[PDB]
Amino acid sequence: RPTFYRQELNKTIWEVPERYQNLSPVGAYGSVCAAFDTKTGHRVAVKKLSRPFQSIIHAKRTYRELRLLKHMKHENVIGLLDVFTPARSLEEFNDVYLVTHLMGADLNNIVKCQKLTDDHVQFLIYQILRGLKYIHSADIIHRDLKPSNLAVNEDCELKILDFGLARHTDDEMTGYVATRWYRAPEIMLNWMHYNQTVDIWSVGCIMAELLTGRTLFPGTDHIDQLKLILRLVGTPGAELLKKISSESARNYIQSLAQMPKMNFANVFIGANPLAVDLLEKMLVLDSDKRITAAQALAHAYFAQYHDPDDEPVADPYDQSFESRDLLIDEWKSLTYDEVISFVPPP
Ligand SMILES: Cc1n[nH]c(=O)nc1Nc1ccc(C(C)C)cc1
Ligand SMILES: [Cl-]
Ligand SMILES: [Cl-]
Ligand SMILES: [Cl-]
Ligand SMILES: [Cl-]
Ligand SMILES: [Mg+2]
Repeated sequence: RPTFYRQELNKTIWEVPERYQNLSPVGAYGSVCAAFDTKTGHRVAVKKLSRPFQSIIHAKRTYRELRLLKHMKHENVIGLLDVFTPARSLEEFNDVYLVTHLMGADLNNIVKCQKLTDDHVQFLIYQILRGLKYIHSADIIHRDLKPSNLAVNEDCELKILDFGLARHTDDEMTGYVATRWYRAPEIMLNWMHYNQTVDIWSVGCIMAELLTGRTLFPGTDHIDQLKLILRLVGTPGAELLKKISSESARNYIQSLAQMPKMNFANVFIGANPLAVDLLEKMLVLDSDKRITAAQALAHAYFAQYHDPDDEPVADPYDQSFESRDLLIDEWKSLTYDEVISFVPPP
């Protein structure tokens, strides 16, 4: 066990190992401090979870986040540098701290403030798809891909962060909000179950924005956004309509005048024809027909970065706990076990 020291920063007590120095507050899930890690020499983000075991839903969400972060070991995905508690036994266990690499800019900071060449777009989207190939190979769905969840450094290197933990609420998705602008239309009103093709829709929305500098579907509400989407990609054809099982979806959809898919070369004026072709393969209304991450890596648009010997897959990830029903103390004890079994990376 390391030695811990205590301090109060903005009305919160932080009790952390001596290896973490120069804590500075940075920003409902918890409070975050930037710090210097004297073991690894990295600047890190230290998050103290708020009330991690207050309810069954909260205790299970704490376990979910910790299991997910412990699993991710990929250059283009946020990983777990450390996890700790000041408790010396399960019986006094109450607080959980998570440590990750500190992130400077996100893709928002860059999209708003840079002139991006086609070469910049190629490299940024290539890295998203390389990380997504890894995530999807473990049968994980991110669910919340958007520019503020992509970290980028001065060398244009990118990491995916902030996995959807089933945390976003109804009010968080209401109105003119970036929280919803990147979500696939078949899940915006829960007409279909979540599946990994929804992440590819989000990548298409991000790629379009990098190309034009503008949000692709900046809807003022769920319905306005659906209208923007259907104008670009068309209303459902007969083949897709056969597959639509939600009666709610069918009733409303059939009230809309039919529209053809638009010509993407007239929407994304001046873009590389290969980037237009890839966008057409991501932004397909029928999610069965969307390109996958593994398929997209072999698209000609990435010819200068694609290396099939350096695009690795993940160890299998056991998610059986998601269908399990336990008490608070049992979720809490499973979380304690994962804290004390953590082994740092090399
Ligand atoms: C592919 C698919 N499979 N099953 C289903 O129930 N619904 C599906 N797609 C679907 C596509 C679009 C829409 C709205 C956005 C027009 C709804 C369902
Ligand atoms: Cl220490
Ligand atoms: Cl504690
Ligand atoms: Cl965002
Ligand atoms: Cl596992
Ligand atoms: Mg975020």
